[PDB]
Amino acid sequence: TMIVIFVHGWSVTHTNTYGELPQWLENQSKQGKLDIQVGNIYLGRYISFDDTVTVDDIARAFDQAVRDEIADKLRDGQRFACITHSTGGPIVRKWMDLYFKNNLAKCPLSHLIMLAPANHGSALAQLGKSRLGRIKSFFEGIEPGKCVLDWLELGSDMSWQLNESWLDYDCTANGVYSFVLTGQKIDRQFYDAVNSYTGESGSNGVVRVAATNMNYSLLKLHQEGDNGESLVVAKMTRTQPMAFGVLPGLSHSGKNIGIIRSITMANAATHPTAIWILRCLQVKSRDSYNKLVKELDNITKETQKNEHKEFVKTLVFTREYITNRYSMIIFRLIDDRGNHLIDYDLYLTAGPQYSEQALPAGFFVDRQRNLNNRGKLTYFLDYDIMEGGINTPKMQGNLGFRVKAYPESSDQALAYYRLLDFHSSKILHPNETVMVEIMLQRRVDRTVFRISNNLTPAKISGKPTGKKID
Amino acid sequence: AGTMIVIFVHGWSVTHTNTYGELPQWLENQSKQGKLDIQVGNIYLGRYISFDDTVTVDDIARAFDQAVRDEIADKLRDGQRFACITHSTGGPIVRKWMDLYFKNNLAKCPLSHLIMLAPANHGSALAQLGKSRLGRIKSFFEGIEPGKCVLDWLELGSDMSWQLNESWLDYDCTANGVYSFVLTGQKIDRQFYDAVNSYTGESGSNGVVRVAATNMNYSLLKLHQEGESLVVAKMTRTQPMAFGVLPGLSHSGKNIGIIRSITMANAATHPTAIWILRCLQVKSRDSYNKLVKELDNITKETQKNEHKEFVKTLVFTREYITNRYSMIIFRLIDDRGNHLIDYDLYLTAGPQYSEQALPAGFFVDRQRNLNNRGKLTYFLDYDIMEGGINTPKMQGNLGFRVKAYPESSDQALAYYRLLDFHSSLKILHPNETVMVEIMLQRRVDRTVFRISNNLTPAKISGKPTGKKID
Amino acid sequence: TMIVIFVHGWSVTHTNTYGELPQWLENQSKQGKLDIQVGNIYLGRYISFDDTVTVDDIARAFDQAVRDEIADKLRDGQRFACITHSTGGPIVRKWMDLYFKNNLAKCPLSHLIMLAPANHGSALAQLGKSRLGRIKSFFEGIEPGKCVLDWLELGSDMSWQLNESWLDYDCTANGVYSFVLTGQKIDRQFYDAVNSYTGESGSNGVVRVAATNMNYSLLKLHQEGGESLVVAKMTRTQPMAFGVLPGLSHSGKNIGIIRSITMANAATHPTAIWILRCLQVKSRDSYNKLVKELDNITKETQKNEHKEFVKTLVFTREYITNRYSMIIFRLIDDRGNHLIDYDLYLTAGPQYSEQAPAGFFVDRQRNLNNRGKLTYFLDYDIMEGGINTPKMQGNLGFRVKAYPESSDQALAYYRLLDFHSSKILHPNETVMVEIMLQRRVDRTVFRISNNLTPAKISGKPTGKKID
Amino acid sequence: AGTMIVIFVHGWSVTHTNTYGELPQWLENQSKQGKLDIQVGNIYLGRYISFDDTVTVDDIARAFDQAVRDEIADKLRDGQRFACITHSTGGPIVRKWMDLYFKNNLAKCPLSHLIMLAPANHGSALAQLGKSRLGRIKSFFEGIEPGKCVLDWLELGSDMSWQLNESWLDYDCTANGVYSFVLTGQKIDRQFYDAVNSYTGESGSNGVVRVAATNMNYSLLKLHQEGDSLVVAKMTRTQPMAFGVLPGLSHSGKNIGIIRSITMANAATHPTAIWILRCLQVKSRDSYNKLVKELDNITKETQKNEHKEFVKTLVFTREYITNRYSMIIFRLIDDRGNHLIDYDLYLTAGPQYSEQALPAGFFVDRQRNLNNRGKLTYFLDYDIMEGGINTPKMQGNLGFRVKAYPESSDQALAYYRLLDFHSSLADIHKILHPNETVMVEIMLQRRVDRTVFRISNNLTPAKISGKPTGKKID
Ligand SMILES: NC(=O)c1ccc[n+]([C@@H]2O[C@H](COP(=O)([O-])OP(=O)(O)OC[C@H]3O[C@@H](n4cnc5c(N)ncnc54)[C@H](O)[C@@H]3O)[C@@H](O)[C@H]2O)c1
Ligand SMILES: NC(=O)c1ccc[n+]([C@@H]2O[C@H](COP(=O)([O-])OP(=O)(O)OC[C@H]3O[C@@H](n4cnc5c(N)ncnc54)[C@H](O)[C@@H]3O)[C@@H](O)[C@H]2O)c1
Ligand SMILES: NC(=O)c1ccc[n+]([C@@H]2O[C@H](COP(=O)([O-])OP(=O)(O)OC[C@H]3O[C@@H](n4cnc5c(N)ncnc54)[C@H](O)[C@@H]3O)[C@@H](O)[C@H]2O)c1
Repeated sequence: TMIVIFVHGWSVTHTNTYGELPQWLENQSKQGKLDIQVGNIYLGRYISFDDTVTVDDIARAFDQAVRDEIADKLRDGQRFACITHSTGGPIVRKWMDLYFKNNLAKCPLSHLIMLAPANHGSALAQLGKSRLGRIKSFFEGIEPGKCVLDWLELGSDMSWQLNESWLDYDCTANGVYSFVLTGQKIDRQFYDAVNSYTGESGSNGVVRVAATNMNYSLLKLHQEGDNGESLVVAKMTRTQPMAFGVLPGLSHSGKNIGIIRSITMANAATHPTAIWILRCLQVKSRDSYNKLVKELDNITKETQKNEHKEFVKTLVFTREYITNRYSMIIFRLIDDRGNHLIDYDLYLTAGPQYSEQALPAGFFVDRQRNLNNRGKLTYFLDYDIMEGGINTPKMQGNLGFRVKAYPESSDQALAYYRLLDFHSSKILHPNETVMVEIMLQRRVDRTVFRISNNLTPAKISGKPTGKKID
Repeated sequence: AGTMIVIFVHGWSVTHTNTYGELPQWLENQSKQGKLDIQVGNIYLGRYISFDDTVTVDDIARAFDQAVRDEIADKLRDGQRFACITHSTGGPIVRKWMDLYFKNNLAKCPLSHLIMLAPANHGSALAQLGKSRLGRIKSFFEGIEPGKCVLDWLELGSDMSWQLNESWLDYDCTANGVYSFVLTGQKIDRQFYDAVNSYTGESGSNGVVRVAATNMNYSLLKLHQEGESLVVAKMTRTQPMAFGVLPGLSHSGKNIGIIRSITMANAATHPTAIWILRCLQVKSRDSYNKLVKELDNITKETQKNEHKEFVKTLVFTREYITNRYSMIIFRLIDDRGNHLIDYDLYLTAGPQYSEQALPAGFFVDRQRNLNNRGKLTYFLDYDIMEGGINTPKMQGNLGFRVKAYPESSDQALAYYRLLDFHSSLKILHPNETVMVEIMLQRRVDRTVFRISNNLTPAKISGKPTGKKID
Repeated sequence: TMIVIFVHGWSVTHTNTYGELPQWLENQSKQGKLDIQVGNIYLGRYISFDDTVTVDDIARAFDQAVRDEIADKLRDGQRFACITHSTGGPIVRKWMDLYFKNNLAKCPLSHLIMLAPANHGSALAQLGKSRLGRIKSFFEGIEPGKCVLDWLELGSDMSWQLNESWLDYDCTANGVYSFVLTGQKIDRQFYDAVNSYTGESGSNGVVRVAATNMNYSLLKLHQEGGESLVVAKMTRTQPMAFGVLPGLSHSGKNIGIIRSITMANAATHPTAIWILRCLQVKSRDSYNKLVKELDNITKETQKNEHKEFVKTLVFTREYITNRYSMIIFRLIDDRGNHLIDYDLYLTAGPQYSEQAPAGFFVDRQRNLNNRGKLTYFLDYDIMEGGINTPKMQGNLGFRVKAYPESSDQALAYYRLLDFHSSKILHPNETVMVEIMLQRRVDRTVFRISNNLTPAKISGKPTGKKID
Repeated sequence: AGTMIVIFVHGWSVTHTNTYGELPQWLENQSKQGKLDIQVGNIYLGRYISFDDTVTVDDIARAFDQAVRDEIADKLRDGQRFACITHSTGGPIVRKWMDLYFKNNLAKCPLSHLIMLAPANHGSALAQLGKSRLGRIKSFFEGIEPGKCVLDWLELGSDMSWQLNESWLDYDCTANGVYSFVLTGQKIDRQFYDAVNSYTGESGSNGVVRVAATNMNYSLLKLHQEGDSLVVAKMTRTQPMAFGVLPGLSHSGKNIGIIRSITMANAATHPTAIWILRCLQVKSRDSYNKLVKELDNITKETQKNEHKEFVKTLVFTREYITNRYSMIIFRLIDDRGNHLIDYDLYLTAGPQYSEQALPAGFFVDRQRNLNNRGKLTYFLDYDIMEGGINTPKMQGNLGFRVKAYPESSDQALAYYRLLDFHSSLADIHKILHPNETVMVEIMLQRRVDRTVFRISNNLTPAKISGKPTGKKID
C-alpha cells in the first residue's frame, strides 16, 4: 500500500547518490517492518545541471513523472512517501504548492522526509556556476544549473515566495507527515580552503542546519506615525510545527559520512539516517507523529551538545573547532508604494538603550546579500553567544532592528525615508531561520508638486517645504 | 454646480513656468470677454520637480493630489471641477493621478477636462539616450537634466507606462462627464536638430515625442499560443478620444513650441490657443462628438500640407518627407509566468507571409527597453506599408513571427516553438500605437524528471525523450 | 620550388570551406602553370570556435604547425604562399608580425593572397556569440570564440595595434607579394531579417569592402595651444594589391568567393583566375602590373554592380550599391587616458558646418570593450558628389568636444577641437583617426598659501590653467 | 642665506584647512625659538580638491607643481628647499609629483624633507567601499563624498598604485639629499566606528589606513613560471625609509587624530609634533639613519603597549587584541601580456607545503580589486603566523599555489599549469615582514595545444576536430 520515491539534490549525475538506502527499505519491508510491495521503491532522477531549467519546471516534470509510472496505483489508493536530499526537498515542496496548496488532504503524498534541505538557501549558491563547480563537491568545471542556483541563493525572491506561501500549510492536520533530518559535521577532507563556507560552523559543508528547519516565523514591521509619533507595528506568524532532528556526525555528501550517501547494507542498522528514515516512515497517526517530534528534538540537543568541541590532530598541527547553535535572518525591506528598497543600512541593537554597539562579542558569523534582488539580506549569527550575553540583568534580554533607508532626511530631501527602530526580545530561535519584512513609509515633500494662481512666470524651485504629503 | 477652474501642468526638465508661454494670461482675458466661465484667480500654474533622481512619477502624481487639495479643496467641495492643460510629461502625470485616486469612479473625479499637449503617452525614444547626454541636447538647453526615474517612465517599452496604459483600456471618460483631448504637432524646429542624434529630427515626431505615441486611441492584442501549434488572437481598444495634429508646431521653443510659442498677440491665430479654447467649451457628448470629427479633419489637413518640406540655403538644398507612421510595443512572456529576454521577432507580408516580402521603406526605427530587454518598440511608415501590402499580389496581409529561444533541438529539455500570427488589413492604424503581448507555451521534456523502480544505480542521462510534459 | 597553405575563416568546422581550389592548384601546377610539387599543397585548420583560444594563440600555433610539417622544405629554400579567407588573413598578418616584424627578408612567406579578410573588423562581430551562431549560413546557436569576436569587432584595440604596426611594413621591397581580393555581392537567401548588416551595401554579407583593403592612412590630430589649436600628421601604408571581384559573396556554394569554386567552373571563376595570377607574380614589375589590373577590375565590377533589380512574383525591388569609406576614431589626451564621453562631428561646406550631403551616412558603431573607439561607415560617392561643388568648395573637417566641457564649475575638462581639410577619405578605404586632446586642469585643483588661519576649501575655478 | 620652507598637504575628504590641527602655528613659533630655521611666511597650507569626480591623482600632482611654482618660484631659485608634511592621500600625491618631475634626478628636486603621517601608500580597504557608502561614515562627518578617481587610486591593489610604488623601487632618497619619513599610528577612535563597515575599526589600522599600507620599506616579488614545472624568483626592495608607529593616535579627529588632535597646549607632549620636529632637523646621512633607529624603537614599544585594550562600560566588558600584520598584493600575468583574472591562490605552510596547514588565525581580510579583477590583496597577522610557522613541526615553511584557468583538462587547447613556490619565514630571506606590505607578481606559462592549428597535404576535405593533442606549442 506504500510507495516510496527518492529525490536527490543538485549537481547530481548518478543515482548512487542515494547510497544503498533504497535497497535497505525494500529489504526491511520484506521483514515486516514496512508495507512496501516489491517494485514500489522508485529512484528519482532529475536534471539539475541545465542552465535553461528552472525549479518550477522540474516540479512540473516531477508531476508528469508521478502520474506516468504510478497513476494506476494512486487510483487504487496507495499514496507515496518522499525521501529527498538537498534540492529534492525544495523541489517537492514547490510541486505540492503548484498542485495542492489548498487541498493537501487530496495530495497523493503521505510522508515527506527531507534530508539536509536548503529550504532557506545555501550560502555557496552565490559563488556562481563556475567558481562553485570547481569545488570537488560538484566537480566538472561548471556544474549546476544557473536557475537552480538563483533559487538557492540566500535572500532569493522565489525562496521567499514558496516559504511565505508555506506559512499557511497544515500538513499534519491533512494526513501529511513531513520531517527534516540534517547533520552539522564537516567532512574535513573536502574543505576548500579559499571558500570558507565549506567548513562553516553550523553547516554540513553545504547547507546551514538553520536553513533546513521548517519551523520559522515571518515578522512584518510596518512604519507608522504621520510626522510623529507611533512608528512601528509588528505582526508575526509561524509555520505549523514540523518534526526536526539534527542527527549526530553526518555531513552533506560523500561515502564516508554523507547523510544519505554513506548508507550501506552493512551499516544501515546503525546509521542514524537509516534508523530515523524508517521511524518516520512508520508514522500513521497524529499522536505517533507528535511523539516522534519530541524524540527528534531530544536527539538534536544531544548531537549539538556532543559535537560542540572537536580536537583533530595530525603529525603537523593541532586544532580545536567550536560548533555552537546558530540562527538566520532573511531581511526584506519594502515601502508603502511598491518599491523594493535596495539602498539601506541595517543594525542589530541591544542594551538598556538599544544601541548598535552593544551586542555581545562574537554574535556575528556571516552577512550575505542576494545578487539578483540586491535589497535582500541574510545574516548568519551565533544564537548561543547572543542569548548568553543578551539575557543578563543589565542587558535585560534586549534585541532590536534599526533600518536606515536611503535617501535619508535632509534639508534638501524631496522623497526619503525615516529611521525605523524596533525593540523586542521572540524573534530568534536555535537552529532556526527568520524572515523579517520591513515596510517603510516613503515620504514625499509638498514641493514635488505645487500650484499657484500667480500667473507671473517664475522659476521652479527645488526648495523643500519640510512638510510631507498625505 | 457651476464655474471652471484651470490648472496648467508642464513637462520634463522644466524649471520655469514660462514653459506655458502666455496661454494662462490669454485664457484669463478670454474668460473676461465672456468666451469662458473662469473667475479671476481660478487659473493656476502647476510646478513640479522633474529633475530629481529620487522622485518617481507616482511621487509627482501623489504630490499633485496634495497640491490640489492644499489650494482648492474648498472650491471643489462647492461643486467646482477643474480642467488640466498639460504639456509633455504633465499628461502622463495627470493620467496616473486619475488611476491612483479615481479609476473605478471617474464620475466624480474633480477633473472635468483633460487637454493633452504633445504627451509621450506611449514613451519618448529620447529617454533611452540617458540623463547626461540628454541634458546637453538642444531640446533640454532650457532646463536641467531629467530625473532618472522620470526617464525610466518615458522609455519606450517601459513597464510603468505599459501598466498605466493597459489600465486605461478600461477607462471611459466621456460617459463619466470627463472630456479628454490629445493635441500635438509634427514639425521639426530644424534650428534645434541635434547632429549626432537623429531622433531630434525624426519624421513623424515633433523633435521629442512621436505623433503615434501621443495618441490615446490605441489597442491591445494578446496573442496566446495553443497546441500542432495554434494562435488565439484577442484585441481590445480604448474609448474614442479627441485627437488633433495642428499645423507647423514643434514640441518646445519660443518659435513654434506647441504652447511655448503662444503670445497675447498671436493667440487669436495660434492653432493651440484656438483649439484649446474650443475644447474647454465642450459640455456634452454631442459637442464632444462634433469636436472629434472637426479635430480629425484638422489632422488630415495638417498631415496633407506637411507631407513635404523644402529647405534651401546658400549652402545646400534639402527635401524632408514626413508621412504618417505607426508604432508597436511588444511584450513576450510564457504560460508559466516568466518574462522572456531572448527572441527574434518578424513582421510578415505576402501570400502566406514571408519575413522578406515587406515593402521597401516600411521601417523607421526599433528600440529595446533597457530595464526590460523583452520589450520591443518598432516604429514604421504606415503609408509605405499600406501602400504596398493592399495590392492584388499582396492581398493586404500582415502578421507576426516570433522565434524565442531556447528553441526545439536534440538539446531540448526546455524550449519554445515558433509562433505565426496571420492577420490584418486590423493591427496597424495611422498615428496609432498598438500593444502586442504574446504569450508563449513553455515546453519541458520528460527527462527533466523521471522515476524508475530499478534500484540498480545508474548514470543520469540528460537526453530528452522528445515528448513534452503537461 | 613553391609551397601553398590555405587558411580558413571563423566558425569553420570542415575543410570544404576551401571549395575545390586546392585540387585546382595541384592540377594547374601539373599542367605547367605553377611550379608546385605534388604534396606541397596544404590545408590549414585552426580552431576559431573556442572561447578560451585567442588570435594570438592561433598565430603562435600557425608557426608551430608550419615548423612541424615543412621545417625540412623551408631550410631547403622553398618558401610558401598563403591563401587566406576571412579571419585567416588577419591571423597570418599577426603571425607575420610576431616572428618577422623587423626582417621580412627572412620570412618563409613569399605570397599572401587574402580573400575577404576583415582586416579592419566586421560589423557582425558586435552582434555577439549567440546571435551570430544563429545565422543560417554559419548556424549552430552560439559558435565563434568571444576572443575572436573581440579581435573582429570594429574598432577593437588589438586590430588597431596590429595595423599601426603595419604602417611600418613594406613587403614588396622585401620580396614578399601581398594581395587582397574581395567581393561586394549579397547572397540574398542568407539575408537575416533581424540583422540588416547581412545585406549591407558595400559588403559581401559579412565584411565591408573598405575593411579588407590594406591601403589605409593613420591620420593623427594633436590639439595644441587660449587658441592656436590643431596639428595634423598623416602616415600611410605602402601600396598593396587590392581587387574587388565580380559577383562573389562571403561564403556559400552558390557565390562564395572561394566556397563556390569547383573543378568545372574554376576557369571562369574570378577568384581562381586571379589567385593563379597572384601566384605567378615574381618581381616588382609583375606586382605593379597586377596591381593596376586589379584596379581596372575593381572599377569595372563596381560600375556593373551599381544597380541590381531583384524580381519576384510578390515584389520587384531595386538595390543600389555605391563605394563606401570607413573612419575609425581613437580619442585620448596628453596624459594617456582614453576618452569615452564626447561628441564627434563630420563638418563640410565653406564654413565647415557640421550641419552641412544628404545620404552621407550608412552606419555607426561603438566598440563594447573600448568605449572611445568610434567607427563610421559612409557613402563616398554621395559624399564626394555633394562637397566637391562650387558652393561647398570640397571642404571636409572634424569637430570633437570631450566631457567635461569648459564649465562654470569645471576643474578638469577639455577644449573644443576643429580640424579643417580635404585628403582623409578615399573609396574602398579605411582611415584611422587618432585625436590627442589637451587635458586642461584649473589651478583651484591645488593652491598653497602662507595665511595660516584655517579656512574652508572652495572648489570654484580660477579661470586659469596649469602647465 | 635661506631658511627652510614647509608645505602641508591634506588627505581626501578635506573641506577645511583646520584638518592640519594647529601644527602650522607650532612650527612657526618653534622656528621663532631657534629650533627650526623657518622665516615668517615660509610655512604654507596646501589645499587640493579631493571631492571632484572629474579630478584624478595625476591632475592633483600636476596642479601641485603649478601651485609651488606660483607661490615660491624665486625663493626656490635663490637656493631654498621646502619640507612636505602630508596626511592620508597627500602622501601618495607628492610621491606621484616627484615621480612626474624628478624620477631620476632627486639631487635636483626642490624638496628637502617629506614627512607623511597616514599615507595610504598601498591603499585603504575603505576605498573599495564606493564613494556613496564612504561619505556616510561618521569619521569624515565634516567632509563630503570623495571623487571617484581618488578612490580608484586608493583601492587596494589598484593598477596605478602598483605602478607608482613599483617605480619607487629604484629611488634612493637619502643618497640624493632627500630625507623621507613615514610616521603613522594604530589607535582606533572607538567613538566613530561604523558598525555596518567593520574596516573602520580594523585591528592593524588607525580607522582608515592599515599599518602595513603606510610603510615604504617593501619588496617586489616576481615568480616566473619556467620549464618544458619550476619557479624562478627575483626579489627587489626599496631603500630604508624612516618608519614610525606612534602611540595612541588615530587617523583624524580632534580627539586623537594623528595631526587633527594637535593643539599648541598639547604640542610639546604630542608624539607627532615631537617626531616631526626631529625629522625636520635631519641634515645628514648620519642623523637620518639614527633617527630611523629611534623610530624603530618607538614602533616597537607602541605595539607592545597597544597589544591589549580593555573598554569597560556599565553595559558590557570587551577586550581588543591588536598584533602586527603584513599585506600581500598579488598581481597575476602570463608570458603573453594577458592579465590572469580567473584563478585561485593558496598560501601553504608546514612540511610538504599544504594549503590546509596554515596557522589558525593567520587570516584577517582579503579583497579583490574592482577595476582589475586579477589583483588580490591579502591581510594577514604576522605574529600568529610567525608563531605557528617558526616552530619545529612546521620547519619555518611558507609557499604559494596558484591554479589559473582554464586548467589542464581534456578541454586543453589553451590552458595553464599549476605553480608551486616554496620558501620564507626563515628570518634570512623571508617574504613577510611585520608592519609591511609585499608585492607579488605571478607570471604563468600560457600553454596552447598543437590542435589550435594544423596543416596537412591530404587535400580530401574532412571535419575539423577540436580534440587536444595533449602536446604544447613553443
Ligand atoms: N567564499 C566563501 O566561502 C565565503 C566565506 C565567508 C563569507 N562569504 C561571503 O559570501 C559572499 C561572496 O563570497 P566571496 O568569496 O566572493 O567574497 P570575497 O570578498 O571573500 O572575495 C571577493 C572575490 O575575490 C576572490 N578571492 C578571494 N580569495 C581568493 C583567493 N585566495 N584566490 C583567488 N581568488 C580569491 C573571490 O573568489 C571573489 O571573486 C561575500 O559576502 C562574502 O563576504 C563567502
Ligand atoms: N564592509 C566592511 O567593513 C568589510 C569588512 C571586512 C571585509 N570586507 C570585505 O570588503 C569587501 C567589500 O566590502 P562589503 O561590505 O561591500 O562586502 P560584504 O560581503 O560584507 O557585503 C556585500 C554587500 O551587502 C551590503 N550589506 C551587508 N550588510 C549590510 C547591512 N547590515 N546593512 C545594509 N547593507 C549591508 C553591503 O553594503 C554590500 O553591498 C568584501 O570582500 C568583503 O568581504 C568588508
Ligand atoms: N579541513 C577543514 O575542515 C579546515 C577548516 C578550517 C580551516 N582549515 C585550515 O586551517 C588553516 C587555518 O585556517 P583558519 O581556521 O585559521 O581560518 P579559515 O579557514 O576560516 O580561513 C579564513 C579566510 O582565509 C581563506 N583561506 C583559508 N585557508 C587558505 C589557504 N591555505 N590559502 C589561501 N586562503 C585560505 C579562507 O577561504 C577565509 O576567507 C587553513 O589552512 C585552513 O585551510 C581547515
